Amino acid sequence: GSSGSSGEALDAAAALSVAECVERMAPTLPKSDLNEVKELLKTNKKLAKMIGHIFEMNDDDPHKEEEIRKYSAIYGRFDSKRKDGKHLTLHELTVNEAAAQLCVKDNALLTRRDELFALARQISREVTYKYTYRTTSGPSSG
Repeated sequence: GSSGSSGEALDAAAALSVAECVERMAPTLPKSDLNEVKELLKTNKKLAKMIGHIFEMNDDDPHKEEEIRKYSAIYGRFDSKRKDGKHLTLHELTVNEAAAQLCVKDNALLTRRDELFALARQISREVTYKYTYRTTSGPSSG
């Protein structure tokens, strides 16, 4: 059952744009009713077993990020098999973390695929828009 995971996806500079953008939208973004979704879990089963334990769990738990980061997948996968590798190229790599970071602050987003699918794409295109710094306090000779 598995052995060695992959390396790195995004860059150190690219990841910053995702964490800085997700943290800037959080404040303006509204919160989700945790008490409401709670009762929904006891009523359902697939949702309770899928990402229900995460709702009941705490916030300051290393296991939480491990459960969300793993579940937070729209393009990439969570298992390397065969000699294949056609899933992530560059854009999808950003959409993964772009949404994984949102699921953290918004545990409810885990259920909303359409919403999270539109949010991740927002940051995914933003990072691709710009790249590296051109000038700084004027010209740049070198």
